[PDB]
Amino acid sequence: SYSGYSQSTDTSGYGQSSYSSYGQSQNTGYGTQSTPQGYGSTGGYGSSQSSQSSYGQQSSY
Amino acid sequence: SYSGYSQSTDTSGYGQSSYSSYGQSQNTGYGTQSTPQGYGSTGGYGSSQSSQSSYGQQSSY
Amino acid sequence: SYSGYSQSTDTSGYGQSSYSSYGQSQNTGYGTQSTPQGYGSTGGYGSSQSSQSSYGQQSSY
Amino acid sequence: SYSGYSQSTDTSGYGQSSYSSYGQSQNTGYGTQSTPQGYGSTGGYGSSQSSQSSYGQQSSY
Amino acid sequence: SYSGYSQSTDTSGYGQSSYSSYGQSQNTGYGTQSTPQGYGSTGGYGSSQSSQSSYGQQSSY
Amino acid sequence: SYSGYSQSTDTSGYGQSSYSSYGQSQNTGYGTQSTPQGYGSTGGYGSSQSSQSSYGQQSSY
Amino acid sequence: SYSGYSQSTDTSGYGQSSYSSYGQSQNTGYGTQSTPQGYGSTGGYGSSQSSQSSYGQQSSY
Amino acid sequence: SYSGYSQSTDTSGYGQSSYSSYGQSQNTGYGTQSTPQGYGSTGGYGSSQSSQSSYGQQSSY
Amino acid sequence: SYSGYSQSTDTSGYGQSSYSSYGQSQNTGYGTQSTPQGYGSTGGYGSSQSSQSSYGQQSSY
Repeated sequence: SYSGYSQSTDTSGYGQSSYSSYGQSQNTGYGTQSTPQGYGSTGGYGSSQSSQSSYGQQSSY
Repeated sequence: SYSGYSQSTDTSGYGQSSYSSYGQSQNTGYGTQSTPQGYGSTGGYGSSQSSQSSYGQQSSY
Repeated sequence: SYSGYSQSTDTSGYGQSSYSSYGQSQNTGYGTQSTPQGYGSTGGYGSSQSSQSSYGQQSSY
Repeated sequence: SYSGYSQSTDTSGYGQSSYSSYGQSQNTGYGTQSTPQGYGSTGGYGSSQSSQSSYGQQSSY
Repeated sequence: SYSGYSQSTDTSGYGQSSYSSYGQSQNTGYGTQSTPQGYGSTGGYGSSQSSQSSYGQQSSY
Repeated sequence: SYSGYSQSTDTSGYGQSSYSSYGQSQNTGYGTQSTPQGYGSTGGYGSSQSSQSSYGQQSSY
Repeated sequence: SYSGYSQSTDTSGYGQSSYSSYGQSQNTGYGTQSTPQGYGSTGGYGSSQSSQSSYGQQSSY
Repeated sequence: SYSGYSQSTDTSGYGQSSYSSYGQSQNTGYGTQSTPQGYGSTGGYGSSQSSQSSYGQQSSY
Repeated sequence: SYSGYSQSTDTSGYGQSSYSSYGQSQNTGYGTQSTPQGYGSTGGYGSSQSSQSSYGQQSSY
């Protein structure tokens, strides 16, 4: 809570990734994937009191 | 809560990613994926008290 | 909580990965994978009191 | 909690991996794999009191 | 809790691995594997009191 | 808890492995393997009081 | 707990192995193997009081 | 607990092995093997009081 | 507990073995073998009070 530097929180979506490809190459993201549901990536330091759920996630067929 | 630097929170959508491709190359994002539902990426540090849910997410067919 | 440096938390989505490929090469992300559901990647240091669940995750067929 | 450096926590998604491939080569991510469900990668140092579960994860058929 | 350096915790997803391949070579990630469920990779030093379970993980058929 | 250096804990996913291959060579990850379930890789030094289980893990058929 | 150096704990996934192969060679990971279930690789020095179990692990058929 | 150097504990996954192969050669990991279940590789010096079991491990058929 | 140097404990997975092969040669890991179950490789010096068992380990058919 006190003195925070380089604070970066990310559940999905290339949190911290660069130079995926260079020159001739096929750059394709994740593709098929289901991210959280409800409190995806709990950020905002201080207090996180919640409740959620998910049952039926599908990506690409 | 006190002294915050480089504070960046992102659940999905390339949180911190650059130089995905260079020159000849096919740059394709994630493609098929379902992000949170309700409190996606809890930011705004201070307090996060909520409740949600989701059951029936589909991406591309 | 006091004095924080290089603080980076990421459950999925290439937390900290660079130079995946260079020049001629096929850069393909994860592909088929299901990330958390509810409190995916618990960040925001301070307190995390929640409850969730998920039973029915599918990626690519 | 006091004096933190090089603090990086990641359950999946190449936590800390670079130079996966160079020049002619096929760069393919994990492929088929199911990440946590509920409290995937418990970060945000301070306190983590939760409960979750998951029974029915599938990746690629 | 006091004085922390080079603190990096990762359950799966190449925790700390670089130079997987160089030049002509086939770079393939794990492939088929199921990561934790519930409290995957317990990070955020301070206290981790939770409970979870999972019975039905499948990767690639 | 006091004075910590080179602290890196990883259950699976090449904890600390580099230079897997060089030049002409087939770089293939683990392949078929099931990681923990519940409290995979107990990190965050301080206290870890939990309970979990898993019976039905399969990787590649 | 006091004065810690070169502290690295890893149950599976090449804890500390480099230069697996060089030049012409087939680099293949473990292949078929099931890692712990519940408290895989008990890290986070301080206290580890838990209970778990697993009966039904399979890797590759 | 006091003054710790070169502290590295690993149950499986090449704890401390390098230069597995050089030049023309077939580098194959363990292959078929089942790692612990429950408290695989008890690390985090300080105290480890738990209980677990496993009866039904199979690797490759 | 006091003054520890070159402390490395590993039950399986080439604890401390290097230069397995050089140049033309077939580098094959253990192959078929079942590692502990429950408290595999009791590390974390300080105290280890647990109980476990396993009856039904198979590697490769």
